Amino acid sequence: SEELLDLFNRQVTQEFTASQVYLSASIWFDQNDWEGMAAYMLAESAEEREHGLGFVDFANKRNIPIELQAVPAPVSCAEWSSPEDVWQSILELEQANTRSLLNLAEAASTCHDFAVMAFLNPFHLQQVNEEDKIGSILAKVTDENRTPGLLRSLDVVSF
Amino acid sequence: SEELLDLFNRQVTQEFTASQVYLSASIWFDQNDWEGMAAYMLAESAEEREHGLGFVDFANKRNIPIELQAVPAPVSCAEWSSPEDVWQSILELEQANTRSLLNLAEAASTCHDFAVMAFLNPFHLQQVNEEDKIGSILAKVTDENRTPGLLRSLDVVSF
Amino acid sequence: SEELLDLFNRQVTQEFTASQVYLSASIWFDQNDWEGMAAYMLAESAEEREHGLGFVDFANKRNIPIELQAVPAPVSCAEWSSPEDVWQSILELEQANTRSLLNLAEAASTCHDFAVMAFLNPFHLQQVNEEDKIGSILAKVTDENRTPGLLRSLDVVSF
Amino acid sequence: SEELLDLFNRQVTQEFTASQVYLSASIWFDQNDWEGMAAYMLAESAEEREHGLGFVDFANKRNIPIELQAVPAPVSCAEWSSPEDVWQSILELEQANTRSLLNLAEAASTCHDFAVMAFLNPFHLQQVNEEDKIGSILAKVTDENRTPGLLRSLDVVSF
Amino acid sequence: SEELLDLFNRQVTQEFTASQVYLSASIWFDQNDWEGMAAYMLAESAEEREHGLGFVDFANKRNIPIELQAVPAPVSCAEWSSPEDVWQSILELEQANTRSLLNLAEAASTCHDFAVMAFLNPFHLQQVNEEDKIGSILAKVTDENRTPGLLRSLDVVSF
Ligand SMILES: [Fe+3]
Ligand SMILES: [Fe+3]
Ligand SMILES: [Fe+3]
Ligand SMILES: [Fe+3]
Ligand SMILES: [Fe+3]
Ligand SMILES: [Fe+3]
Ligand SMILES: [Fe+3]
Ligand SMILES: [Fe+3]
Ligand SMILES: [Fe+3]
Ligand SMILES: [Fe+3]
Ligand SMILES: [Fe+3]
Ligand SMILES: [Fe+3]
Ligand SMILES: [Fe+3]
Ligand SMILES: [Fe+3]
Ligand SMILES: [Fe+3]
Ligand SMILES: [Fe+3]
Ligand SMILES: [Fe+3]
Ligand SMILES: [Fe+3]
Ligand SMILES: [Fe+3]
Ligand SMILES: [Fe+3]
Ligand SMILES: [Fe+3]
Ligand SMILES: [Fe+3]
Repeated sequence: SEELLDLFNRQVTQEFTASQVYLSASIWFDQNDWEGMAAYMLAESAEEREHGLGFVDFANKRNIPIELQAVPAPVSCAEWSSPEDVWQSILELEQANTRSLLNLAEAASTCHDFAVMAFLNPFHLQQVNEEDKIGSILAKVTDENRTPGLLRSLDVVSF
Repeated sequence: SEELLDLFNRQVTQEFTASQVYLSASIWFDQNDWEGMAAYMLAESAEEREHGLGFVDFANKRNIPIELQAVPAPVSCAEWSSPEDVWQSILELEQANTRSLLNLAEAASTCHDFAVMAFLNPFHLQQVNEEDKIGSILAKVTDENRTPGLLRSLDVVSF
Repeated sequence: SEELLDLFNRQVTQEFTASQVYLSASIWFDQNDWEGMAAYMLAESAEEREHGLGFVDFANKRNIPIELQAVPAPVSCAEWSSPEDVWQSILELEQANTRSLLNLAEAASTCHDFAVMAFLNPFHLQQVNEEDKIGSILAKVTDENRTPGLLRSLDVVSF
Repeated sequence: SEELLDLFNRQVTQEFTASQVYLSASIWFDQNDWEGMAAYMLAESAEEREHGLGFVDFANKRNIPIELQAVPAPVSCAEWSSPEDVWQSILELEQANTRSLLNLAEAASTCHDFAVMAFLNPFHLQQVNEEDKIGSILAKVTDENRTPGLLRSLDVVSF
Repeated sequence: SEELLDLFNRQVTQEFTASQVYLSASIWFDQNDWEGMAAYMLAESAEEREHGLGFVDFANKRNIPIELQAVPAPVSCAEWSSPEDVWQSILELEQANTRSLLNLAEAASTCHDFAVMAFLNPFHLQQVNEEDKIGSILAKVTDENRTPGLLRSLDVVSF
């Protein structure tokens, strides 16, 4: 029961952490002249914040007290050296978003908290979509970067 | 006094110079069947000329006497071999436009010429955007040009 | 600091004084059957008052105490004998508007008051446009008045 | 070859030269408060530059190497004293543009270069119309400047 | 002048011949799955035929007797192995179209046939545009085809 309140607060932190990691990915893309991939990461940064705001709102309604935690500095950017590394980190970030949502559902299920589980259902489906989409972009980015300059042409044309 | 009037006049010449350099870039791109990159240089050539006209207009209003210098012949075209060479020269050109605007601003600041400093503000911000845009284009052109033929795709598809 | 607060209040008084001088010019023109010139002077009166109101509003937001001074009777009217005299006083009123703005900016610069400096930039630019516009009307007025009756045609046709 | 290609280049220089002379006329007119005449010179300035770009564009298509030359400092502004002097230099400039075009056409005829002659036709007709329009303006300006101040109403009303 | 009436007739044959060669080119393109290049050759085939009709129409009005000649079997299809060989034959086709226009204009000039020469003028300018466009396409095709598969995206994306 305390576990439920803890996992809920951690979901908020995880959304906001994802939102900062996305922003760090747009900066890296922008600094390295991948403006289409940057615009994509920027849109994801705003979206992750909207998720965390959606959790905060539900918690206020349900009397789950939210104690906002520190949002840590993203640190992967120190090591990114190609768009491929950035997308790989983004895939790992969404895999962790999926794990924390399942931990939260598990706790809500243990507690028979039907309302929290109903709240979570659209996030579960949305995670399935997002992991698939990022997995597919990573596969494209990886295949295209096998020919010098070719990837640059995707950024420009798509995104 | 003298240094500020001089530099204001020189700014006009620098704008027309850059207009002619963009025209010469447009010619090399056309003669070499890069119509996309040519259309872009041609638009920049008109734009630099409009910058110079804006400086002449302000000088007329502020009674800064303008004397039109000769506009020098562009020199870099005899040595351009690939689009990379052209965008590099264009980057350098814009870096000189920037330094030029800084020197004029510095002379305005010493004279406490608040009107001239205010007039220059939007040009300083525009230079930031311009140097970024050209740096970004140069990085693409340099990356795509590592595969024979791939840069033609950039011109055709996206200019 | 004292200087900047005093100068900022003096700037308000200056704009209202200019508003009354323009009103005085409009009266003289009307009484002397120059209704085109009068209507121009009258739009100028309302505009100077709007400048003084913009300074008042900024001062309220920025906690600069405003103490509204008397607005002195315009005094040039008792000696105006031709439209040339009126336009000449108006040009001098605008040159005096410009210097007070520069002095205020100078005090703002010395105090590192970046907000006040930013607030002043569009007035510096507007004064440039105004002095040029009044200098140019005064040139036309002086030149057309060399033939008896001809200036009367300017008022009717183009104001 | 040789002669034709030379003259074709020189035509582009002539257009840009005229463009700078129009611009210097605009400055003179502005500084001396003839805004109506200055707007017209400024329009011609943009128009002469478009002619030169029409020539560059055709040369690119026809494989006529363009080497862009210095655009000479306009010098007639140092001696202009009144609008008649400016319009008189402008007449002379257009008479030189015309002779310049007739020379080029003469070389094309000699070379049997039918394409170049077809390209030149609308320019010959445009020059006939421009010399006529300028002569007419100069006639009006010379006539009106017989009475002090009267020319000042041409600028204000027309233009 | 038998020479003018013969060359005029030959020009009609030449346009219809070009029409067939273009059709032959679209066939090779289509058979080798270059559908966008194919559509462009087809469009040219129709417009060569229209040029031909335009000559026949003028001739009937000017009383130049037209005797329609055999339109020969296109033969370059036997040699073509890649898109480059096709575009190269198309360039030489247009160079020979230009050349026969120039012979025609020459015979017209000799006869002082002012109406014929006036009739040919837009075709001279059109030929300049065509040779340039084809030059440019062939440069792009040759460049892109330096990487296996790359030319296939030009057909898909740009035709
Ligand atoms: Fe998302
Ligand atoms: Fe999304
Ligand atoms: Fe999320
Ligand atoms: Fe997400
Ligand atoms: Fe997404
Ligand atoms: Fe620009
Ligand atoms: Fe510029
Ligand atoms: Fe620029
Ligand atoms: Fe730009
Ligand atoms: Fe005003
Ligand atoms: Fe105003
Ligand atoms: Fe004011
Ligand atoms: Fe004012
Ligand atoms: Fe005004
Ligand atoms: Fe015109
Ligand atoms: Fe011209
Ligand atoms: Fe002209
Ligand atoms: Fe004109
Ligand atoms: Fe065609
Ligand atoms: Fe044809
Ligand atoms: Fe054709
Ligand atoms: Fe075509």
